[PDB]
Amino acid sequence: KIIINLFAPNLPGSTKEDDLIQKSLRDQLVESIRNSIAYRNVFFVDGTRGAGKTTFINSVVKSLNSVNIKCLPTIDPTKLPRHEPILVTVTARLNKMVSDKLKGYWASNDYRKQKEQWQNHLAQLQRGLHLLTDKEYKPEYFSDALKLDAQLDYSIGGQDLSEIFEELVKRACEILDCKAILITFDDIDTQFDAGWDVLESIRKFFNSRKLVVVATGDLRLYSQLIRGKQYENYSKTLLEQEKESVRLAERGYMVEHLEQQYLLKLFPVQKRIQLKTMLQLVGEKGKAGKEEIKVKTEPGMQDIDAIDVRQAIGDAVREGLNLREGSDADMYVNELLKQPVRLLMQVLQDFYTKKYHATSLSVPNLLRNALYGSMLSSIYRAGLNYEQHRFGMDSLCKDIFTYVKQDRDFNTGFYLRPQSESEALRNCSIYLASQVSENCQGSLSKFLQMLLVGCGSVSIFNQFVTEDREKFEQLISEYVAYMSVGRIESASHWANRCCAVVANSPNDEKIGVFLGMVQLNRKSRQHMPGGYKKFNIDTENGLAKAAMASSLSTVASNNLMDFCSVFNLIGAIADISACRCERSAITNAFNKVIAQTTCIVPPWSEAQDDATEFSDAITKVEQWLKNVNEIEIGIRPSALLIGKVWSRFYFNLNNVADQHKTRLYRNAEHGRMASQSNAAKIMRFNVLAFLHAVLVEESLYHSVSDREYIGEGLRLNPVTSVDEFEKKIKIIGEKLKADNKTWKNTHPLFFLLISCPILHPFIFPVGGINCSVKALNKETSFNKLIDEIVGDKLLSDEEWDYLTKNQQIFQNTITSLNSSTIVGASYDKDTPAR
Amino acid sequence: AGLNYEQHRFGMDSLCKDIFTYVKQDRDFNTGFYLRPQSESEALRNCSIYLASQVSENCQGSLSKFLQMLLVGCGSVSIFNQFVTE
Repeated sequence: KIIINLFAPNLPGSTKEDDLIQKSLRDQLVESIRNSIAYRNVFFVDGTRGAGKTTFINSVVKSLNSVNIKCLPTIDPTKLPRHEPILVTVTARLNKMVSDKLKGYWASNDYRKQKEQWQNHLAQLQRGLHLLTDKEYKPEYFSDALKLDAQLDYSIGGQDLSEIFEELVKRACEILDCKAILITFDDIDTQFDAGWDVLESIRKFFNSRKLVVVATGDLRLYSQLIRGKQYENYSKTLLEQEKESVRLAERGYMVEHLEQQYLLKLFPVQKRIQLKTMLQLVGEKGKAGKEEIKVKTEPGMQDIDAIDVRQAIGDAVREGLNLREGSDADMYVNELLKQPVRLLMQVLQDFYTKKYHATSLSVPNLLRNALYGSMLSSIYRAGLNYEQHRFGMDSLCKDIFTYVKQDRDFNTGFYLRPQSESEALRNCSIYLASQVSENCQGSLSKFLQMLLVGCGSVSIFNQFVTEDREKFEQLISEYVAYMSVGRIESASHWANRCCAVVANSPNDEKIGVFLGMVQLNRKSRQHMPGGYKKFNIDTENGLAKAAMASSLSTVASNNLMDFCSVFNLIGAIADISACRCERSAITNAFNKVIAQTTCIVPPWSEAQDDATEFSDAITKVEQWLKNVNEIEIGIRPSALLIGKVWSRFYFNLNNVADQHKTRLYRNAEHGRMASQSNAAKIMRFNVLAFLHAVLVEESLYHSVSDREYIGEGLRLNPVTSVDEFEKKIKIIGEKLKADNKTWKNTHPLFFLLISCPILHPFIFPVGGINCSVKALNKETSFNKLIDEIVGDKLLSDEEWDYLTKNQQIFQNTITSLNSSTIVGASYDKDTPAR
Repeated sequence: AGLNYEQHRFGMDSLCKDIFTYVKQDRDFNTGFYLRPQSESEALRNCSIYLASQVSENCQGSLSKFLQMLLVGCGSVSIFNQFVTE
């Protein structure tokens, strides 16, 4: 039953008993030390850096101070003059204890008889300081020694120091009416050059049974200290005369054997004590804890109802990372509990004080500030953005991109999972998750923009750019320049170079289908039957023109190749949610790609009034903008969810790119079956793939929801049809109706994604609808549920039957895009049907 | 040898990474998962029994944990040699 108050100063020297962590390991050692002396007598307690080692020495020394063993007060070799030997401090500190007893044992016959020995011991030990502290011994001092007496019967000749200190200690103990004395050392992590003096002195003089030693630190540090001190034991010329690789290992193995026996002899294994980390004591998610540790956020709550450590770190990190409860946050706190005492204690302390002071919300804002001050080393080592005010749209995306590059796994880098082996990756991963939970809160622009630039840039880097090891870094160096990651621009502009990276590789047979991309024909092929020709640009309606303008890409090579990509639709809608006013983003964001934004060939290559009708599209968009601006305030997404959201979108577009590659046929004139694939069908399955992917796992991982709204079953991506998606609509919809749950509070994003007027015209194409005896009826049932979700009747009665059943220009559907030829295909094959 | 040493980090992922790195030093992707302390180097021999005890340490009184390290601790070493090294 440990109650931890964070408001306390919690310094190593002032922490009381109730806030102590390790007690069962403490009293176990104290009894053993008493048992050890009751009959090389050096006890070593091992813990991670800054993990209650100082509190442990004070606790054990007080228990012995409070089997009569007198323990010397704590001494820190780093807390000493640089050139001052510790053996000087030990005698000086010990002199204080012995002289204090003589002050008590004063005014008696034995008081003179005890002091006379004491003066003898210090004098004879003083002469050994000239032996050591001298920079070079002088033969004129050979008479300083050799004046040995019959007193104390010096066994070893000359001025040997090992026996003199031992004799002083034994006489000191009997004055101190104790059978033995204890020396308490401290860590040397801060100042480490004095550790070598500590190691040599311990094995030389600290061997008497009457003297017991306890030491702290980290054994990894001692390994480096001794190994370095063993290479210097070699002659200098030998190191730079025998440079052979086999010799470098043989002599290196010599010092490893030398270092191994050094630590084992100095620190025996039995007296070694391995300290307990917090997670070993708090326990696993279900395992019983050895000791019950409880923490407090505010000093006000009772010590019996204080929230548990597992509970305290759960919700705070969850809402600080904006992720649902479950095992997803369990692995996060699994990583966190592996951090040392100081970092975890500080992060809990400052975050909770910020939470209390602010409440008297933005939980990730407090966690971001709390975690920033504790993870400085790896963040500075990770090449991150360091300025406080540069927490921006583009800097964070660039930072995560390179974080993936050091991860080197281009597939799972953007999930921001803090499960990495390397410290730099693990520390940076959790911080990146904290920041994205604050830039994406209550926002749709940052939601979509980061979802595309930070999650797919690396995937296309492997897919198109990546496909001597300096090449692994020259590909890294070139991509951050050409792609212009960290170069802030419009979201559709971010996909403009992505189009060139997509279009740099011509596919087999020059088939005009790419990764969710429309490749129009501008040339005049001779002798075309059917209804395929050049697609006009000044004969359609504004609705279709507006969507096409937001669904157009331009690349200019020796053979210019106009594009009609789908990512621009995501790009165009991204900045609209940001500006949301001034009546210019609704007009200017659409048109830079068409003519103003020209993407140059990559270096690695081998190459009624005209504008009045637009008011109708504006009016419906403005009403939707009014709706979405007041709905987007309850958004708390997660990077791991968003990373999978893009990935789910990522695999979903691959089906139409591959399967529909050979699905084009000569009789695809407003084709009715899924066997054929005209120009409209490819892009129709593009938006469906995008819209189906987001809906699948939005309920599986969410901020407001608690469970899933699909339930149990199989979830896939459309390869030929949305028949599985047609089932997903009905199951969720009935659950949304059988259980009175609203659309916006469980699926806010998808509510505003499906019902946007920008994507609406292309949802019901003239030639992309699968028409059959049963398939067309399914599409009509699909249509009714689409109109139900969006609310407003997008497509009327006549303009749905006139296209599905079997000129007329309709705003909610582009009319000539199905007849728009795709160059390089020519539709030579014929349509099979069963 | 270059293994894991923190008391908290000990687990299934740490052991397989330690075992995989232990195989790398001996360059024995065939009998590496046998964890035989029979290598020419003494220190590499010394680190072999260190992992051998650990493998039999947490496997005592567990069958669910036995399956998980059979898949990774014995399969990661096998497939990497056969389908990446080859």
